[PDB]
Amino acid sequence: AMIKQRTLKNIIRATGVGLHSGEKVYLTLKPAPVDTGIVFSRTDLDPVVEIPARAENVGETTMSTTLVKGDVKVDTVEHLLSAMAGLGIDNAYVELSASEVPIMDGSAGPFVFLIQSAGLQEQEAAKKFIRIKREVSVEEGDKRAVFVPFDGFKVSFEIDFDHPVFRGRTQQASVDFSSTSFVKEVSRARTFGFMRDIEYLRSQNLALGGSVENAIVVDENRVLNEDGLRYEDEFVKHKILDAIGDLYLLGNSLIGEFRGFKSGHALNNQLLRTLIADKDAWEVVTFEDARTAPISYMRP
Ligand SMILES: C[C@@H](O)[C@H](NC(=O)c1ccc(C#CC#Cc2ccccc2)cc1)C(=O)NO
Ligand SMILES: [Zn+2]
Repeated sequence: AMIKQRTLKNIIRATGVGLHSGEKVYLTLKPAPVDTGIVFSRTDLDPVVEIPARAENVGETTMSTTLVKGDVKVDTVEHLLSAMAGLGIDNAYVELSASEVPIMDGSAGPFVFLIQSAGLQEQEAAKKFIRIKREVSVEEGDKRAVFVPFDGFKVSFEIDFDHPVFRGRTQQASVDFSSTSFVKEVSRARTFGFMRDIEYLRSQNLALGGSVENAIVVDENRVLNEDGLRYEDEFVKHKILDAIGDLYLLGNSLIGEFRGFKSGHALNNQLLRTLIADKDAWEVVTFEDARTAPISYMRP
C-alpha cells in the first residue's frame, strides 16, 4: 500500500465570477498525467497559455496570489490550490475562460465538493513529499512566516486586528491535520474584508465581484452578513486556508509545520522562495508503505 499520486477521475465544470475583476469565468478541472503538478490554462487565449502552479511563476501578491507567464496572468489561485492540497491532488489541469479563478462562496467548500463529486484517481507513481529538515523563517516589519520540522502537517496562524469583533482566543488557531479534517474544520472558512478597505479597492477597480454572498464584510463594529459566521474563528481559519493554498505552490505536499504571524500572500511566497533556495532545509521523500507515513489521505 504505497502512497500514490492522485488526479481527478472525471472532468468537472463550474461557473462563477472573479472576486477582483468581477468577470464571469468558466472553470474546468481535468485529469493530468503523473508528475504534471497543478497546471493553470488560459483557454480563452490563442494559443492556449499553460502556467504551472509553482513558486517560480508567482507574480503580484498584493490582494491575492497571481500566477504569471510572460504578460498572461491567472489571478486568485489560493482557494482552489488550498482545496487541491487538502484532498491530496498531485496532478490536474485547471482550465479558465478568463484571467481570474471564480470566488464561488469565498471559501474552498465548493471546490472540495466539486473535486470529490468527480472522484479521485490514484496513479501508478509514488507521491512525493517535501520534508522540512531545518527551520526557515522570513520577516518583514512585524509580519512573520516560519517552517518548522514536524512529523506530520500542521498550520498555526495568528491575526492582529485592533477591532471589536477580533478579540479573545479566536485571533489564533492551530490545525494538526493528523487529528483534524481540512474539509470539516478549514475548507468552509470564507474570505473577508473591512468595509473601508473594500471601498478603497472598489475605487481602484478591484473587489468588483465582491458581495455578502462570497465574502464576510466587517464595518467598524460588526459583521454585516445577515446569516453570520460558519465558525467562531472563521477569519483566522480563512488565513490558515490561504496559507495551505500558497504553500501548495511548492509543487508537493509538505511534511512539516507552518507558523504565520500577520502573514499574507507576499510573505508566504517569500518563505517558499527562501525554503527552495536553502536546499539543506528540505528533502524529497516517498512512502512505499503507508503505515510508516505521518500524513494520511481520504479514500480516492
Ligand atoms: C487575506 C484575505 O483577506 C484576502 N481577501 C481579500 O483581499 C478581499 C478583498 C475584497 C473582498 C470584498 C468584498 C465585498 C463587497 C461588497 C459587499 C457589499 C456591498 C458592496 C461590496 C473580500 C476579500 C483573501 O482571502 N485572499 O486570499
Ligand atoms: Zn483567501
